[PDB]
Amino acid sequence: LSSAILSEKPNVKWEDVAGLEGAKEALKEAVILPVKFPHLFKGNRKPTSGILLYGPPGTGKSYLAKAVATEANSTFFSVSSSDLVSKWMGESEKLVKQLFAMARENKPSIIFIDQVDALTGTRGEGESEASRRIKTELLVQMNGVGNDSQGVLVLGATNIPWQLDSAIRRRFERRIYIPLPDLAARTTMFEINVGDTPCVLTKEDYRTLGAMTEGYSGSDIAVVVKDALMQPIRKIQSATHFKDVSTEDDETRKLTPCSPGDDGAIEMSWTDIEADELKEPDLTIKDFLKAIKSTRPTVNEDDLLKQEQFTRDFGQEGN
Ligand SMILES: Nc1ncnc2c1ncn2[C@@H]1O[C@H](COP(=O)(O)OP(=O)(O)OP(O)(O)=S)[C@@H](O)[C@H]1O
Ligand SMILES: [Mg+2]
Repeated sequence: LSSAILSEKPNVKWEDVAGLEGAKEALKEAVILPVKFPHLFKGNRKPTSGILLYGPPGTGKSYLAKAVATEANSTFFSVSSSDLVSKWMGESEKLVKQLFAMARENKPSIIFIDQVDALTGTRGEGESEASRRIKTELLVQMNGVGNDSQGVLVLGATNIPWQLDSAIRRRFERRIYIPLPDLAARTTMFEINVGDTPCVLTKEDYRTLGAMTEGYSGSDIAVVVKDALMQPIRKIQSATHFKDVSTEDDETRKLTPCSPGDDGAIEMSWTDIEADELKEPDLTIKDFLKAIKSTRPTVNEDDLLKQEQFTRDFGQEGN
């Protein structure tokens, strides 16, 4: 029981997820509240079996689910609809069945169907017979998740709530919107992503970098920082000259790269430096700007519109 389906006791706390305060809240009421106080839900008030998370690409939907499942001391079982409907097309019902199977045997637990939209785009046989089986098998499995037992909740995710099979949509009672990151979020994300790395920037800087990347998403900023992080490696990769900037207090001499005429520079390469005596240059403001300036926000307003529309026409109620 593996491969196409991922398992784990995930370890992501609400604090690990940047901003999304409103969504985080939503989920506590929808998920943690029933879990922790369970027979608050006697009678006609029953808990939610289906929760969809929609938003534009990169806004934390996957991460937040893990966070949910961790904040609900749960086990996380997750499938990638794309793959499921295109790369595992052979054993899709087998896999869907196995997903729900494994969930129930590991109660309490959460199922994460990513890219729920990838179960539609309908034609005649390829994506409308060879596929519709999967749509059904999932639908059937979920008749069993409002019935059978509830210690198993389905979370679904899309970046395209407007391609979500009508039938499938309705099966997710509660729907929640995961927007692009606010300045606040965007700043903590820059910090989170950089964490330990030796780095010049003060908080105000990050504040500014945040300010400078409005429109960017979670993945976007992640790309940026990843990119930014190779500056030091690249620099270390390509002097020429190194310096011994260790102070009277380092155990060992710390040889950082430097301009070639420059006080104390002696010409070498990284291949000359010993294990203990290398000193990666700190990230610089310029490092980050360079990175940002060669990234473009992945999400454009066209997307956002369709996103807001769905919020309006299906956001809440039914539907
Ligand atoms: N709110 C957040 N807090 C911390 N990291 C985030 C956040 N949002 C996005 N990220 C980062 O961006 C990565 C990709 O985002 P996901 O968590 O996959 O959410 P998503 O909305 O499903 O984005 P995808 O997968 O591109 S559609 C994450 O694994 C994190 O590295
Ligand atoms: Mg995702």
